[PDB]
This record gives sequence, C-alpha cells and structure tokens, in this order.
Amino acid sequence: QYECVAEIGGKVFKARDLKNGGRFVALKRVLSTIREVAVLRHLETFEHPNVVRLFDVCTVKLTLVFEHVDQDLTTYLDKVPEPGVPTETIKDMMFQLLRGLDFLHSHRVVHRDLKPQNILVTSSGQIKLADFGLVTLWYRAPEVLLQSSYATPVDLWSVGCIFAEMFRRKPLFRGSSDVDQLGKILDVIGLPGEEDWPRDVALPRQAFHSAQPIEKFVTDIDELGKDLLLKCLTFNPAKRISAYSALSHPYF
Ligand SMILES: CC(C)c1n[nH]cc1-c1ccnc(NC2CCN(C)CC2)n1
Repeated sequence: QYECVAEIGGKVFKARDLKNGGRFVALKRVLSTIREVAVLRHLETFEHPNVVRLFDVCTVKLTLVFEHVDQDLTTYLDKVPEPGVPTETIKDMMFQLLRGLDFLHSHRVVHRDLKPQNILVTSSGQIKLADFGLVTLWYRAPEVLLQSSYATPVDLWSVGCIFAEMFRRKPLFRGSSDVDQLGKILDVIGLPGEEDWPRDVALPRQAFHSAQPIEKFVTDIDELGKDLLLKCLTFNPAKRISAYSALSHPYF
C-alpha cells in the first residue's frame, strides 16, 4: 500500500499512497513507545491545521504515515528573494507557529526539538509542525543546555530563535557545543543574575562573563516584534512567555 520513492531523513521516506490516488506521503520507520503513539493518534483526532496530518500507523518496527509537505522553513528561507521575507508573512507564519505550539502545549506535549527543518511550509503557505511526540544546539533553551528543567517553555525559547531567524535568515546562536552554545546566548541577552540560575546544574553562572541591543542582530524588527522576541528569549523558563499568551501579544 506504499512505494518508497525516496529517502529523506527514525528515518523518513517519501512514498505513494497507492490506495489513495498515489498521493505523496512521508513514511517514518521507527510500553512508553506504545503510549507515545497513542498520544500522536489522540492529537490527530483534533486534526489541527498547524500540525502534520497522521494518515495512518502501520505495524509489521513501526511505520508512521504522514501527509507529505514539499518543503520546510529552511528551504523556504533559502529561496526567498531578498530583502527577504515580507514583514507580514513573518507575522503570519509566526502566528501559525504559535498556534500549533499552543495546541501541543494545551495537551501537555513538549516538542523538544523545534527547529526550521521540522517546521514544514505547505503549498498554500501554511505552517505545520512535524517530528514531535517520539545535532544542532542552535535552538536549545538555556535550561536544556544546563540540563536543569525540561518543561514546555523550552519550545518557546526555540520560537524566539526561529523568529529572529526569519529576519536574519541566518541562525542567531550558532554554538558548537553545550557550553559554546550557552556562551553565544549570554553574549546577547546577558548574564541572568544569580537569582535566575538553576541550583542543581554543573555549570556555574561564574563560568561566563552583559546584554546588548537585540535590534543589532535582528534588523527590521518592530517594537512589538522586539518585545515578543525578548519575552520568548527570557533566560528564566518561569518568566518566559507561553504560546497561549504569545498568541495574544500586540505584535499579532
Ligand atoms: C523533518 C522530516 C524529515 C520529518 N520528520 N518527521 C516527519 C517528517 C515529515 C512529515 C511530512 N512531510 C515532511 N516533508 C518534507 C519537508 C522537507 N524536508 C526536507 C523533507 C521532508 N516531513
């Protein structure tokens, strides 16, 4: 019922839904596991417009069948004609992003690895999150780098990072390792202040040595866009804005 036409990324393939007009699909071959798939199926019943459709789950290693989207945010940003993405297209794609995120969060599912490669862009220009529910550290939240907490704010830090990248069209924080990554981050937002530093991690606030204008790194950002971007990129997970309240920020 499926013919693998090409490999892409468990490992993701591009097949043809033989029983459904030969349309294209993305087959991923991959107790906790059983539970994770049950959640995926459960989330699918809500058929959210900003989450990739899960057309079916086959057994025999398990293969998940998703709708296939021709491109991701990276490809989209590679092809856009300078000066780049239209300010109103950024605003929209960001809203669609926050929309799917809040959906997942409302259901207590943390994406964990939100990055341009798994944020797909539809033929119609619709954002659809993928690769969740089952390396580059450029989108890792501070707390994850420090191995402190792992709640849902983690995904919002990633959103701030993607948001910046829609303007820059280049990653904001391009670290080479956990420590380098955390280093490049603090150069921008500045040292958090002992009060906001996890009290259980191995890396002391002392292992680093002041904040600077965000507009310097993200040119063309509005005042609202700048407010939102900073609320996302807040060092303390507890003080970081959520997707839900991000959907209500004046920026939108
Ligand atoms: C991240 C990806 C491997 C992926 N991981 N898990 C599911 C997908 C998935 C699901 C549905 N469509 C696409 N489309 C394309 C989007 C563009 N890239 C380059 C290939 C997959 N990918």
